[PDB]
Amino acid sequence: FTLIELMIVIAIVGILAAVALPAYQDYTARAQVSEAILLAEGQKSAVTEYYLN
Amino acid sequence: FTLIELMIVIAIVGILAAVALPAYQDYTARAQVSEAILLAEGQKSAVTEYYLN
Repeated sequence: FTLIELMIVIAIVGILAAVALPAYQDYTARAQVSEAILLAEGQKSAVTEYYLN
Repeated sequence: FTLIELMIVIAIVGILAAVALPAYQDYTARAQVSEAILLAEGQKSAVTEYYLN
């Protein structure tokens, strides 16, 4: 008879999270890799010097 | 969503080393030659004397 505004809007936020799930999941991974890269670098110094010397 | 400050600054130090690479590599060579020159000299004495005598 009535109450569908609460039911649909709770189910659009539910599906909104499902659509926002893979975006945050590669943005996220892509973020965790960007650090492996920062940890890898800064060690270029040692390696560069060792090679040139 | 976020983490690009760590990713770019690890990648600017990486490219900074690549730009600082040829500068240290001729400054370096130019330094190793400046010695071949010092080792060559100081032997001028012997040679000069031998010639004048």
